[PDB]
Amino acid sequence: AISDADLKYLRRCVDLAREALDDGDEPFGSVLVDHTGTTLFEDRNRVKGDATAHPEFAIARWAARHLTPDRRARATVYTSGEHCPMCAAAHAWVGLGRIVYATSSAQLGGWLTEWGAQAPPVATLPINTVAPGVVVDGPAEELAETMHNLYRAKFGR
Amino acid sequence: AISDADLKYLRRCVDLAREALDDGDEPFGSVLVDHTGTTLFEDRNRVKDGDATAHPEFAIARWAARHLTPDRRARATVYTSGEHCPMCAAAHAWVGLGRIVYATSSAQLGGWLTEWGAQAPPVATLPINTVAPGVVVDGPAEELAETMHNLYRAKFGR
Ligand SMILES: Nc1ncnc(=O)[nH]1
Ligand SMILES: Nc1ncnc(=O)[nH]1
Ligand SMILES: [Zn+2]
Ligand SMILES: [Zn+2]
Repeated sequence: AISDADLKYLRRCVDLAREALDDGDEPFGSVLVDHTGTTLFEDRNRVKGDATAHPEFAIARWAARHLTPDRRARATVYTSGEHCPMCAAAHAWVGLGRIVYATSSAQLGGWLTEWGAQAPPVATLPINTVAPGVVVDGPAEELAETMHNLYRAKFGR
Repeated sequence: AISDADLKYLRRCVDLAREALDDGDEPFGSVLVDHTGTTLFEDRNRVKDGDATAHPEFAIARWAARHLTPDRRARATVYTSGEHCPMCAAAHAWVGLGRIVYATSSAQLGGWLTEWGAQAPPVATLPINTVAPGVVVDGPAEELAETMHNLYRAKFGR
């Protein structure tokens, strides 16, 4: 179950990943959405400061800065690509709720290997390995090609 | 590979974890040190003020990228009272910092929390090398095990 509504948000994350790519950054987009449906915060990759400038992390801090603990747990975080261990840990520490992702990090690491790309210094661990009690849906089969192409644009070799 | 020199820094991290506790935070201290032996940055836990991600090992990771060069970062070592959590280990690896030395492991911490009937943290107690495979990791320090058991107990046994 990835709902027709979820898809709407994952597509938006993909738009944001595109946006990041066009500005010279890595293609990752993420979106914070309250239990109501109102979209509270949108972000994308900004590595062109530290290599840690991931949207999913920036949401985690925004979630702590402006929401109450009860709100956070009722929120959902959509993302173009599955949270990396930094981002999943952060999500769990601030006690955010659901995660939905369009491609897995399994998908991504496979494709990097295909392109002979530098295997990242952080392991492509599933979210549930890092944050065991988070509810996780993903990946989305409809967006797999789209993301494969997006990732290729930045990591193909 | 806990050298005498390393211990000096781990004791300093413990002092910092104590400073955090006293001020009403969780007892975690960490210290950034260049090859030269000059201590570039010191920090401790700051989660009371509101944010559960306010870990000193992460704050070093960002300080390391804003203020050093990549070659200096790999050159550097990060000491910590308690083994880096997955957030912090990942951050360390992303910014390409070098060695990590830790006084207690997370295996130690989780085993105590269970000993005290404490709630497990929402993030799993993964070794650093599970998250950041190519980081050089020394720790734990037998001399500081009792000290940290008691410190952790003070916050997480009550
Ligand atoms: N999941 C993830 N890995 C790497 N960079 C990111 O922005 N996100
Ligand atoms: N590693 C770690 N766990 C919890 N709090 C911290 O400041 N650090
Ligand atoms: Zn991440
Ligand atoms: Zn941490």
